[PDB]
Amino acid sequence: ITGTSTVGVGRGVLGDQKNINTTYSTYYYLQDNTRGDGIFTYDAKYRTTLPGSLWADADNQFFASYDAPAVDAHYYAGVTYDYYKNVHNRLSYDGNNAAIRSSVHYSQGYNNAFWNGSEMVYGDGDGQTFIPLSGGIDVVAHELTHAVTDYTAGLIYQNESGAINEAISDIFGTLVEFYANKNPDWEIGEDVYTPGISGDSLRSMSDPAKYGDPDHYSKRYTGTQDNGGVHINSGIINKAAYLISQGGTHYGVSVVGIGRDKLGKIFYRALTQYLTPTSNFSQLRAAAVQSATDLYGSTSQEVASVKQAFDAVGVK
Ligand SMILES: [Ca+2]
Ligand SMILES: [Ca+2]
Ligand SMILES: [Ca+2]
Ligand SMILES: [Ca+2]
Ligand SMILES: [Zn+2]
Repeated sequence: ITGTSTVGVGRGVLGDQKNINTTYSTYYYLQDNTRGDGIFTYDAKYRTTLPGSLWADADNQFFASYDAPAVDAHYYAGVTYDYYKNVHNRLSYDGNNAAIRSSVHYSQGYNNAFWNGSEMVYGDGDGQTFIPLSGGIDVVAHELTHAVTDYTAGLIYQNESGAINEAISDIFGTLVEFYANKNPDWEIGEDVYTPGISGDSLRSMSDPAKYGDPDHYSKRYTGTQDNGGVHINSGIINKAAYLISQGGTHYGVSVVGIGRDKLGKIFYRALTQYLTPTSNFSQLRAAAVQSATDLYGSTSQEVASVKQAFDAVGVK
C-alpha cells in the first residue's frame, strides 16, 4: 500500500507489549517501510489460500487475541532482517532487499510454520501441541533462514544436504534469539511448543539425544521417512555447532569453544561461498574448515576447534 509510515503498538502471542512499524492509508496496515523493500503481514483467515489480505487495522493498536500472531510475525521478521543486515551485511534474503511477506492464521489448528519458497506461513497450533508459531523468535528466524539458504547454497531438501539445510536454520535461528536477547538458549521452539509442560522443546542443539535425535554420525537415520531424516540427522550438525561455540567433550573428544559470534561468521561464510546444492556432511566439514581458515589463519585455535567438533560427532 502507498501511505504514511508510522508506529503502532500491540501485544504478541506471549502477552508482551511491543511497538511495530505500520503504514497509514485509511486503515493502518502491517507494512513496515523502514526495512529494505518492506515487511508485509497478511491474514490468511483460517484458509489455505495465500497470501490472504494485507493486515488492516482501524486504530493502530493490536491488543486483540486475533492480532497476536500477526504482531509477532511482523516484529520478528524485522528483528531477523536487522540481524542479517547488522551482523552479516546482507540486505534481506536475496541480498538485494527483497520484500519479506508472512501470512498468519493459516488453516485451522495447524501445528507448523514454513517458508514456502516465496513467503512465510504460520499456523496457530492446536493450542495443545503448539500455540501460534510466530511467537517463537527461533522458529521465525529458522524459517526465514531457509530463504537465505535457497538464494545462496541452494541445499536440496533431502538426505544429508537437507539435514545441513535444517541445521543451518536451527543455528541461525538460535543466533537471532541470542541477538535479540530474548531469554536465549540452545533449544528450538521452546516458547511455543506444548503450553502445558514446562522445560521441553522440539529439538535441542546442546543435547539432541534428549529428544531422540542422533548426536554422532554413527547414529544417523538411514531410512526414507522425513525425506531421508532431514529433521532427525540435523542433530549431528547442531551438536557440532554447539561444541564449536560452547566447547565440551563429546564421545571422548574435547573441543575448546570459540563463541557464538565466530560460530556465526564461519557458518555464514561456509553457506554463502562454499556450499552447493548437493553438499554432504563431509563437504560441510571441509567448507567450515576452509571458512575458518580464510577468516582466522590455518594455524588458529578457531580452525582447530572446527576440526575437533566434527571429529567429536564423527564427521570426517
Ligand atoms: Ca486495533
Ligand atoms: Ca529461549
Ligand atoms: Ca530457543
Ligand atoms: Ca512446553
Ligand atoms: Zn527447517
